[PDB]
Amino acid sequence: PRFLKVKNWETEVVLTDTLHLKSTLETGCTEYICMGSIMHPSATKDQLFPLAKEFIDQYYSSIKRFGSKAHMERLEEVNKEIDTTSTYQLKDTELIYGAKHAWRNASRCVGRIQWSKLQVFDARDCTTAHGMFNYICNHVKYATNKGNLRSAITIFPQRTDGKHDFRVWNSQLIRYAGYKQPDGSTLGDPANVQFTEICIQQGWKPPRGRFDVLPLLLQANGNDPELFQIPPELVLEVPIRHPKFEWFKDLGLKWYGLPAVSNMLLEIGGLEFSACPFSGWYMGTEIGVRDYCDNSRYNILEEVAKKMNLDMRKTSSLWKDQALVEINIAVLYSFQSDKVTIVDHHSATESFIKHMENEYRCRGGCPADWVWIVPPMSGSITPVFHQEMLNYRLTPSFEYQPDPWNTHVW
Amino acid sequence: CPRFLKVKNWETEVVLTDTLHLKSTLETGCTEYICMGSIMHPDVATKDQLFPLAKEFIDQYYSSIKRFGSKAHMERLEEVNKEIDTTSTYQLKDTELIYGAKHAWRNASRCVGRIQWSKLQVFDARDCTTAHGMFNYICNHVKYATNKGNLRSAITIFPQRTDGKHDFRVWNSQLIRYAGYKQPDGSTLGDPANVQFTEICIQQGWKPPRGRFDVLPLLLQANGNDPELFQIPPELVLEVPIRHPKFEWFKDLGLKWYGLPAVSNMLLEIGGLEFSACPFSGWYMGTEIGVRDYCDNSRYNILEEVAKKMNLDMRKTSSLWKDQALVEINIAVLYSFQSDKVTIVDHHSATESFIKHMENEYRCRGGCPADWVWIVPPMSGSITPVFHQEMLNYRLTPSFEYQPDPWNTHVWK
Ligand code: HEM
Ligand code: HEM
Ligand SMILES: CN[C@H](C)Cc1cc(C#N)cc(OCc2ccc3c(C)cc(N)nc3c2)c1
Ligand SMILES: CN[C@H](C)Cc1cc(C#N)cc(OCc2ccc3c(C)cc(N)nc3c2)c1
Ligand SMILES: C[C@H](O)[C@H](O)[C@H]1CNc2nc(N)[nH]c(=O)c2N1
Ligand SMILES: C[C@H](O)[C@H](O)[C@H]1CNc2nc(N)[nH]c(=O)c2N1
Ligand SMILES: [Zn+2]
Repeated sequence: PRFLKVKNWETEVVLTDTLHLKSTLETGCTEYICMGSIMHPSATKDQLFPLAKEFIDQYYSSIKRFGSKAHMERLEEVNKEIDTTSTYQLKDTELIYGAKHAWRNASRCVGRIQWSKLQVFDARDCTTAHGMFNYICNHVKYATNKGNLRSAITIFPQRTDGKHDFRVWNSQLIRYAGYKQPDGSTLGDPANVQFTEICIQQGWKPPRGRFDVLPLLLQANGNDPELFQIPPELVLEVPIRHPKFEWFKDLGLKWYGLPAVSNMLLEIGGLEFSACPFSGWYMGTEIGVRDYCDNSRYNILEEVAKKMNLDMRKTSSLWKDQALVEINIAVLYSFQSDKVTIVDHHSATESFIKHMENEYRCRGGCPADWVWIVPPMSGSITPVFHQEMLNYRLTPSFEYQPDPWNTHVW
Repeated sequence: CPRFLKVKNWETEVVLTDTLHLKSTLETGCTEYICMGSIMHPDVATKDQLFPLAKEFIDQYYSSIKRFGSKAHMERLEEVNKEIDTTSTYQLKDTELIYGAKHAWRNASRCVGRIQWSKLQVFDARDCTTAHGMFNYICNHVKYATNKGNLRSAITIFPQRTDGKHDFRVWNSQLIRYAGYKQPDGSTLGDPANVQFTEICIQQGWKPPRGRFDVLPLLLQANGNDPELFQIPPELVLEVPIRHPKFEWFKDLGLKWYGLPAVSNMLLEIGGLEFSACPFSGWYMGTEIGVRDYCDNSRYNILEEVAKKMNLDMRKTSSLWKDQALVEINIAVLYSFQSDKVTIVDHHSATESFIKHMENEYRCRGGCPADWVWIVPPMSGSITPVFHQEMLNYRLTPSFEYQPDPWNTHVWK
């Protein structure tokens, strides 16, 4: 149960971790087996109050009021409410503190230097899918801000008995449709083919193009989900072009400005918010390496290398690698030219090392998942590659949850 | 622990089941509440300690040759037991030594090249007694492994540790490496990673040429005596000058690298026995030279100079001038080796072979320990098939282990 050191082998800087001692949730590893590359490893009144007490305790600790009259009174209030209702409600201040800290605690996010600038929208009074649609339209408009993107989260009512869950069925608020072709191939985004069929089956008339914006599929109070169209003037998009290669715009690529993840679960003090879409801005490689060049995604490396007239017969010509750099140059140039906020992996990994040093200084550690933090291209020439990291699970947190079409009954 | 563990590939959705993890021996550094997978590294054995370790190994060996529980198995068990009982150690048979060495490689979770494990040439040097003899064994290893550019994997194994005061060591970190010299003005000539060992060699009497690519001498310790200096015959050191298929000016940078990667500071552990000197070698993956040796800030650090000759905009990072230069460098390295007919493999081919190897191991062995943090290549990660592969890491014996630098522990005579 020591203090653990972490070393940077580029700078020989050595930080000391004490924060991991405060961890409670399990990571998935054992003393004999490490599972750090597994993507997803492995209530009632009775267990609810201790989880509530822990969270209330660290909140009043954070505002230098630990043991105050207010603190004592809030604990008493919460006990009486779990007693008589089998749950409790967060104060507005607590809700904001809780959401900011779930971002702060997200081991896999390289963008956490921004964690305390998070705009929190409280949607806990929502009762229908129409009201969900309204709240989501306001979120998108605020976060987009005509290209000057601002970080935000919208929080719908918490889970009760499990039969009345609020869910956003989309995995992101803005995504493109994908279509299984008669000839076996895929049109549009292949990552979204299943969701697209669910939408068509629900009455959505598909334009059947490469970049059709999906409709929102929204579930309130455990009812059947309902389809809504996002007003097109709210969806900001960027035509992808290349600063040197004139032919690149002829490829006809484009992407949306706003990354907004909508299928995770937010956990604060034992309460579960099953619908809580949150958004920031992109790191270029999320679009240019993964979205465009994954074999199971848009997979455009082949066409681009052809236009570059590269030798594609042998792998050792690194034609895949040259074409990759060029696509990511194009993505960054396009966003920047249209004044839409974006960060490159060099600048982002720099910021994160600075953030780590901040957190060790003021908090005594920073949980970090090397497997996800290091970018999907040019790893070792970014500073995070050579940085030792410790990974552990703090709460409040964001968690994975099951796709609602596996659980729902109509 | 559960009997079955599942890993998924997120690109192909293929799912594999691991049972081999039940045979795991030592700790990893992780716990239920913390993971240390990105940490680089997370007085002899007694009789009572050594008995069960030898038995475990002997059982493993006779099981592998399909003679488990045989008369010969039970006699070997008895022979080893008496030997430990009356000498506090024992000696491996030649067959057992060869099996152990091959399986230390097979068990190396950080090696992407393990599809080759069963083809290792093993050189028994347990009769060695002096540093001159160590030099002779090491020269023969280098000549055999190099094979005029058609490289062949090999290990040479010197006598095991006894009381700890008589260790055999190769003080070099690799058999072939270039010198580094710290200048009075703070700059470095040669390879910065080797400044310390170079200073030690100079102190022991080496007269340095003081250039950019000077092959270091061997510093060899036998039977616990003070180490001795030997120059490797230059004709045994195969090198490759680096050029580019398209940029004529790339040859003007004056770069070269050596053909044979041969790690010499690790310890080999078999059945509880410790071989502190065990140099082993294979051939290079391009990125090892092209990305790390050349482009690490604390190494030769040539990105800026290449970027200038490519005439890239270097004032903004978001122009990805670094990423562009890195690719061309790695292109030139692969091109030069192939042109000179020296064995080398690109990271695409290597990772693809490793996925095939890993699936075959899951099927015939019930698993394959692997360290994602080291297996995934230092450039273009997500467009290689290992990026999307879930892996399990655990430690099997026989194994290769880290050990302290010898100058920190050695008692000078
Ligand atoms: C502000 C700019 C941000 C940037 C540049 C950024 C960057 C990233 C990247 C690149 C990833 C890995 C994504 C992937 O490879 O799939 C990630 C993960 C993640 N982000 Fe951030 N992010 C930002 C903001 C936020 C915000 C505002 C939140 C929440 C309020 C957040 C929560 C998370 C979580 C929970 C993960 C891990 C998801 C998982 O475990 O699957 N991020 N981030
Ligand atoms: C035959 C071609 C081989 C290739 C292409 C290969 C490839 C690699 C690479 C790229 C690494 C990571 C290097 C680094 O980043 O420092 C590595 C690590 C390693 N290899 Fe291999 N290897 C080969 C042969 C061998 C052989 C013959 C042995 C032993 C008999 C071996 C044992 C190891 C060990 C023990 C490590 C990890 C060392 C550590 O933990 O620091 N390899 N290999
Ligand atoms: C195929 N690989 C899958 C998509 C991995 C993944 C799964 C889930 C979920 N559920 C959620 C994920 O979210 C990543 C994420 C989350 C939030 C982000 C924000 C707020 C900004 C940003 N630039 N990227 C993000 C990236 C990722
Ligand atoms: C700065 N990072 C350091 C050098 C990591 C490292 C340490 C040690 C040791 N001791 C040994 C190491 O060996 C890596 C290795 C070992 C064997 C190899 C073989 C046999 C072939 C090959 N192509 N690469 C290897 C690479 C690496
Ligand atoms: C901090 C991190 O664990 C360290 O830099 C590792 C990462 N992965 C690596 N992977 C390989 N193949 N070789 C290395 O030297 C390293 N260094
Ligand atoms: C198997 C492996 O864990 C999986 O492919 C991970 C690897 N690292 C990643 N890192 C990021 N940032 N995003 C990812 O989706 C993944 N995928
Ligand atoms: Zn682990």
